[PDB]
Amino acid sequence: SGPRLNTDYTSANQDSRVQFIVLHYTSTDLPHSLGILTHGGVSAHYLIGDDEPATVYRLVDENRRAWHAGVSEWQGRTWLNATSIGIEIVNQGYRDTPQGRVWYPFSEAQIQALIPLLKDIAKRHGITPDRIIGHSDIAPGRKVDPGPLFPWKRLADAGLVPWPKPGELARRLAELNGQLPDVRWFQQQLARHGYLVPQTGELEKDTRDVIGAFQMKYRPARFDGEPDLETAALLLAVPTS
Amino acid sequence: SGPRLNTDYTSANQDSRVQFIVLHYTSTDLPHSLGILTHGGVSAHYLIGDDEPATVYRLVDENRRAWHAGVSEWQGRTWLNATSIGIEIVNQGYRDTPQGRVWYPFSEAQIQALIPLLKDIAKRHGITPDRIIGHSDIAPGRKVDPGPLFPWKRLADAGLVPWPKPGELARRLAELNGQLPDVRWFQQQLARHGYLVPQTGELEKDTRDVIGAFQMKYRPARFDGEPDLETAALLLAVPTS
Ligand SMILES: CO[C@@H]1O[C@H](CO)[C@@H](O[C@@H]2O[C@H](CO)[C@@H](O[C@@H]3O[C@H](CO)[C@@H](O[C@@H]4O[C@H](CO)[C@@H](O)[C@H](O)[C@H]4NC(C)=O)[C@H](O[C@H](C)C(=O)O)[C@H]3NC(C)=O)[C@H](O)[C@H]2NC(C)=O)[C@H](O[C@H](C)C(=O)O)[C@H]1NC(C)=O
Ligand SMILES: [Zn+2]
Ligand SMILES: [Zn+2]
Repeated sequence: SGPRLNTDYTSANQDSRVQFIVLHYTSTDLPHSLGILTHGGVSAHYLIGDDEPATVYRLVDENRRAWHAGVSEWQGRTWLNATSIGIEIVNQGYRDTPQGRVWYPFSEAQIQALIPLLKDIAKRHGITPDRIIGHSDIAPGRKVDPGPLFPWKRLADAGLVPWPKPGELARRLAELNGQLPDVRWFQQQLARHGYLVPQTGELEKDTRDVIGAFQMKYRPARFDGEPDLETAALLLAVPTS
Repeated sequence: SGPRLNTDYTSANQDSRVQFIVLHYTSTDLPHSLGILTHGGVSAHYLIGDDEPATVYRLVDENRRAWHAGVSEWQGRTWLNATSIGIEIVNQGYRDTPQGRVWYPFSEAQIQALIPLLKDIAKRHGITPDRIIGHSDIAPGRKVDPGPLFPWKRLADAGLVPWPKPGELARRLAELNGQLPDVRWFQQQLARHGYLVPQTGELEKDTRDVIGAFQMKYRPARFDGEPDLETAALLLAVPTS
């Protein structure tokens, strides 16, 4: 097109533009999700339906930019849309009780659809486990999906995401000696894991949101964002894979 | 067990992964540039030769990631490789002589090859003028290409990069009244233009590198990074997108 172009040669120094995979849930049923993701203000490359077997919809090819992430950061990479593949999952989200928050679990059909997909996408694009991540991770104070009911442990089992090895955990809390590290330490470990986090040494929402997000992934029994001893053990036992 | 893909539906809410175009020079001749950019561990999507007419080489599809930018930021977007198209130009960069530093000018053949290319790339990817930028911009003080001899004015004339209108400068100097703004102000205007810059009121190399980079683009007669009145006029007269 236009001036004298030469296409004889091809660089060996070549790569995928896609570095991350961001997991989501839709907060809507399958019919509404299709509309929103095709003609809403938002989009994802894939949409995993509810049925058995769970049907996966390619709505945007992995070559173009889907609008799923918004304002985002992971491992210092900002605005992840352009550098990522978004995967939405039809799931109803959460509800509020007076004693905290409850969530709809994911159908098993959708999980067994999700794993093969992630393996295939990760292989083609050479994406590592530490870059297959949730929306709650890339925007901790703003997002919370796919939530504490996402079976990361299953993805870990398929080798798709980081997870501590047996008794790595138990060894790490043995090292801590019962002494809880200070906020600044937690902030260091979180940034090291890839999270955007304040380095102040203070525990404001911003720092609490981020610790809360990490807890949701690896210790969803509680994720109030309150510095715990177990959380510290995870911050050391969890791989950077 | 497993999924199956449905591609019946396709989202209207998608665009290009490529948001920026980064300009470079090679600091070496055409034969060596071809080797380096195809088998050197640095790459660019395009290479504009020094022949006449200038031959443009596609070495990496605009679909894949070329390794040209490295550690980078523009308008808060970090690590630009994955989100950008790199264009190298055969040009010896600079040389360090007994009579100062000398920069090699660009052949006019390569400029007339460059413009059509940039128009074509910008059209297909919907990239705005403020996102067609030099390497010196995305890493001030670490990088300095394509240098003060790059005719941004010509690109401005083709509508490819931001540039002040005929009466704009002169009107901006008139507003300034001869009173030079403080470092903090310059730092505010630079960050506003997309540069990674300190906000600390200090005039260290870090802040000086960035103002120097801006001077190189819009006022290359001098780019010491020293706050100018003329520079301030540019920081106001120059379009921001
Ligand atoms: C228009 O499209 C839809 O809207 C949004 C996109 O524009 C988007 O909604 C966003 O949804 C998320 C989760 O669904 C929601 O999350 C809340 O944000 C903060 C940060 O997590 C929470 O703060 C927690 O506070 C408590 C108490 O201290 C702690 O226990 C916890 O540690 C804190 N932080 C954590 C966990 O990280 C907040 O809880 C507050 C306190 C509250 O309930 O009052 C979060 N909720 C939960 C359940 O924890 C967020 O507010 C919301 N806002 C945005 C993005 O700005 C929808 O999501 C996607 C795109 C999708 O589902 O497709 C959009 N789409 C749909 C279909 O709804
Ligand atoms: Zn989401
Ligand atoms: Zn360069």
